[PDB]
Amino acid sequence: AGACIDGASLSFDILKTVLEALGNVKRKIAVGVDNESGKTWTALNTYFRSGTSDIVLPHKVPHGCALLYNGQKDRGPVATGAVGVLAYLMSDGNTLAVLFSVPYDYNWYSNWWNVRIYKGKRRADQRMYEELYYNLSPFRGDNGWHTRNLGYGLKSRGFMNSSGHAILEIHVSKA
Repeated sequence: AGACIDGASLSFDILKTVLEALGNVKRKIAVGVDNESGKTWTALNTYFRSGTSDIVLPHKVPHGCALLYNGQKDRGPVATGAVGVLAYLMSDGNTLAVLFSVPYDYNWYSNWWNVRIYKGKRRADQRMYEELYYNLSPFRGDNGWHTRNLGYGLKSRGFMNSSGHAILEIHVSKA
């Protein structure tokens, strides 16, 4: 049920179009992850600290394919954002985890994102969220591209804007 587009076609416009497809809520995010790691990824699970998603992770992501995912704040006057982690098991047996954080209150928080490869199979949970958010140098949603050596012969290059209607674009390629 998850859309896997051609890797080379992933763009900011694709993600903005994904945002429009979701309801008109104050906080939501469109995520695009381009797999050019040379290895196939199999969806593990997702962990949402805040907010939810009306879809599921694309089960299988071959090399050359970009998964499209999305999330949103729960509807209602309550002050909640869209905060979560998605995890993918790679063919080498390691875990590629991605954190996205789209807060409600911009006086108290900023958009943050992070990506990391853990050794072995590790499901996304609150422990991984806390680690990726506070301890593992997340990147701020600042409209900038940032490169992060992931280890294991792979690198990441991603972008995330600074507004509630956020888009997060990540490319995982060989180092």
